[PDB]
Amino acid sequence: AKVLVLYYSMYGHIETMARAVAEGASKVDGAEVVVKRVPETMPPQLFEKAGGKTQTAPVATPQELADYDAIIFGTPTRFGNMSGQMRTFLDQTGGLWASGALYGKLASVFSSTGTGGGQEQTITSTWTTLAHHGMVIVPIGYAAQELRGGTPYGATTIAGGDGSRQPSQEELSIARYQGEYVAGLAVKLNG
Amino acid sequence: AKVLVLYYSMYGHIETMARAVAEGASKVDGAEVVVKRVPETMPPQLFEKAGGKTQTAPVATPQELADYDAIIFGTPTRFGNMSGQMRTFLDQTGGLWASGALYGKLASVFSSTGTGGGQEQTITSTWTTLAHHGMVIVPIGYAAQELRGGTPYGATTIAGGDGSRQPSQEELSIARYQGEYVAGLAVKLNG
Amino acid sequence: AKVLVLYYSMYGHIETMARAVAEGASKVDGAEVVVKRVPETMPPQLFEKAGGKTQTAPVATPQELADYDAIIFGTPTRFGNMSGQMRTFLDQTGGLWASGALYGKLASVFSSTGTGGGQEQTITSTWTTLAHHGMVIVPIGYAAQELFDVSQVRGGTPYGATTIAGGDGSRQPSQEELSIARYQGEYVAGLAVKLNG
Amino acid sequence: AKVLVLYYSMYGHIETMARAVAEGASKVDGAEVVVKRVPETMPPQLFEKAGGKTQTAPVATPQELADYDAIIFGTPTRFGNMSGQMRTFLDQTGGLWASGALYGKLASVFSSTGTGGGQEQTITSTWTTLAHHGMVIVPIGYAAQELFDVSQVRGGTPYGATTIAGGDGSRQPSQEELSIARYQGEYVAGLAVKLNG
Ligand SMILES: Cc1cc2nc3c(=O)[nH]c(=O)nc-3n(C[C@H](O)[C@H](O)[C@H](O)COP(=O)(O)O)c2cc1C
Ligand SMILES: Cc1cc2nc3c(=O)[nH]c(=O)nc-3n(C[C@H](O)[C@H](O)[C@H](O)COP(=O)(O)O)c2cc1C
Ligand SMILES: Cc1cc2nc3c(=O)[nH]c(=O)nc-3n(C[C@H](O)[C@H](O)[C@H](O)COP(=O)(O)O)c2cc1C
Ligand SMILES: Cc1cc2nc3c(=O)[nH]c(=O)nc-3n(C[C@H](O)[C@H](O)[C@H](O)COP(=O)(O)O)c2cc1C
Repeated sequence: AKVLVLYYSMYGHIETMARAVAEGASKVDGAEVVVKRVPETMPPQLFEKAGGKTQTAPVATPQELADYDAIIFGTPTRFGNMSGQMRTFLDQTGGLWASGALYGKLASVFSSTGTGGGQEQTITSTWTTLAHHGMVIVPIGYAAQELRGGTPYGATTIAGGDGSRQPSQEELSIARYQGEYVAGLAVKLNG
Repeated sequence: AKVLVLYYSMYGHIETMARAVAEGASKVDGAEVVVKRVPETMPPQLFEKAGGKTQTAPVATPQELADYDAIIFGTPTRFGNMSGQMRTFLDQTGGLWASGALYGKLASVFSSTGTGGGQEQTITSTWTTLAHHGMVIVPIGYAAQELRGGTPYGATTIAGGDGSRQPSQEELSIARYQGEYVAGLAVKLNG
Repeated sequence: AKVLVLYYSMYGHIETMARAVAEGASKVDGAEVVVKRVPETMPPQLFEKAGGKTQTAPVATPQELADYDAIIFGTPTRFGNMSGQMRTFLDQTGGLWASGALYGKLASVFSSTGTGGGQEQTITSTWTTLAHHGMVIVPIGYAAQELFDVSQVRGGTPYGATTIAGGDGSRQPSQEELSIARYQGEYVAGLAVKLNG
Repeated sequence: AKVLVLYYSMYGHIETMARAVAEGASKVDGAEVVVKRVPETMPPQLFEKAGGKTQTAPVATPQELADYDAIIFGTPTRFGNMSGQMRTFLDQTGGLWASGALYGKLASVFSSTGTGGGQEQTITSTWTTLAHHGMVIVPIGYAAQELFDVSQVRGGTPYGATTIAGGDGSRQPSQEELSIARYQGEYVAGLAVKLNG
């Protein structure tokens, strides 16, 4: 019943993706969905230098993850890993891990890429962390709406080597599906 | 409600593990559990030459996987992958994949190792295949009963470089937990 | 100096990719390259029924992998893993493992998919087995533009060369795809010479 | 010839491991080794409150990684990933990536855990980023017994050297663990010389 869409975005691609995930999740009667971001780690100075898109979403604390029934994580792909910002935030969940707060909760991952390559590694290396927390891992498989560079691991979008490309209509429907699919799963379990 | 413990074992370590998984799963009111093995791929001649332990369990077909609500896969670790026997069997599930038979079903993995190393890679590379089938992936986290070389990814046992070592009492309780944990999850969903 | 291109192919895509790899490798003077295949596992009646492709390259034995300075492994992606044929074959390298026969030799991997998903996992999950053998792992990263024999080749495949078969299987490797394969072969054969030489 | 041991450590385990690696590397004549650390990310008031360990090695910049023939990366396992400190640092190598600055250089990885789970994933998920940089990846496999400077060292860590901190963090690297670390350094410094030389 409570679903968190937790994301990191520097140039907006994941932020756009996270809105679509939230929309899908919101289609499920039962699901109370909220979107939050992980803190930006770079000082506003270095962020604006690199051309970053200022993020508006409320900043989540590591501790509040425990309140949710499902968490849908969004990260850009950073050389086949989650972002340093998402990795920093997850590194502050050691107290929750020790308590077993996240144990058995639903987890699912979405990503974005630029030139190309690494999106599958980003998603599956994120799963690893969720597994240490004892979270149930939800891939999208081949549903979805309905597939280019898609993966069964989770919704993705291509930004281009430029970062100019915006998520396509089909990438958004996949992202919506993902939110809706895990939300229904969370309601089935929570309900 | 229907739970399959599907395993490959050459020298018995996984077979022993699979019995423990099945026992745990059988503790859940709701769960109809059955143990089956994947076919041995090597001709009986090469099997007996290598010192193999003849497996008794009924041989599963690739097609019957669809009948189950949760599938718990057991494989030895073979240089950080599932065994060639398990990989061969899973390669015959292309018709099910195309049909989406396994989609959204529960999947969970247990393993064994010898000298040491690779068990985490075995489990997480198996997850990959389950994700392509659209299966919900269930790691054990840090429950379990209650941990040596344990992993949150799934139950494991150490056989030694000799292969003489038998699963410990604690490795069996972890394996039982895993069966019981996913079985309760399958009943929660199926019920 | 001795470079083995070792592959598995059901429908011929990896085969074509393997030939590309070997052609690239042959560009390196003092690199002696051979292309071999792992045994088909399914009975030939079932394989031909499946429309499987019959192939010319010699069937490799596990023991002979000891004989090479570099091995470039080719496998179709099978649900984000190597094929069962390749996995069965590598499951027979236990004796090589015990003796350290493959230790410190160069390894590199290329693959093929129907529709793209899982290629990255196939390659990295193959690297794992190579690391158990203590092989040195050669990713292709995003190489210098001008090292590719076909101009405007795009990045997006850092783990190794890949190709798209189509959901159909009817698609064959593009010159862009085969150029990256050729590059991979030339790059690792160059390294094997620099090392062995 | 130039070998960088680049590490992150909160409580000193990777630091000790890094020194072991560098000691092993120094055995290779013509290998010039430096040990540096990635910047700590948490404010020093919070870091000291946490009982974090203050360290002597110089803080590395992303740009200077271009300057080395081999980089041996050290990170504690953090839920089966590298640390956020290491991930933040590598997230700043985008310019090096664009220029191909790290292309074809040797890379290798070592780690540390509290209770063992996830060490394998930390290393292989670090290899991914190195492959994006087109670095050649050096696993340690299960090396020849007699190459280790401490006798009855056991296999079971093919991806790279690891150590156990205890659930407590109070455990320090055993001589058995540090021997494998030393070996890793000596092995990759040997390769870097053979390549660079
Ligand atoms: C250091 C860093 C690493 C990157 N690694 C990759 C990569 O591995 N593959 C890729 O296609 N794009 C890569 N990119 C591009 C980002 O994935 C792309 O800009 C991102 O998906 C944009 O998402 P965002 O708008 O939400 O920030 C990288 C960018 C940076 C800054
Ligand atoms: C080819 C092959 C590969 C192996 N790879 C590993 C390995 O990566 N790590 C390990 O600890 N043991 C390895 N071993 C040992 C097996 O994992 C061990 O014997 C197995 O867990 C026994 O399970 P079983 O009795 O169910 O066959 C390997 C054995 C073979 C035959
Ligand atoms: C059981 C099996 C699993 C497969 N899994 C995938 C998949 O993970 N992703 C994908 O794009 N294609 C998948 N395919 C398509 C194959 O990758 C395709 O047949 C292969 O690349 C053809 O190469 P080849 O002609 O050398 O055999 C699968 C095919 C089979 C037989
Ligand atoms: C947020 C975080 C996540 C951790 N995850 C794991 C884990 O995945 N497995 C494990 O055995 N230890 C884990 N630990 C323990 C660390 O691996 C341990 O603190 C580290 O190895 C110490 O090395 P260092 O002194 O160089 O920092 C974690 C610690 C923290 C801070």
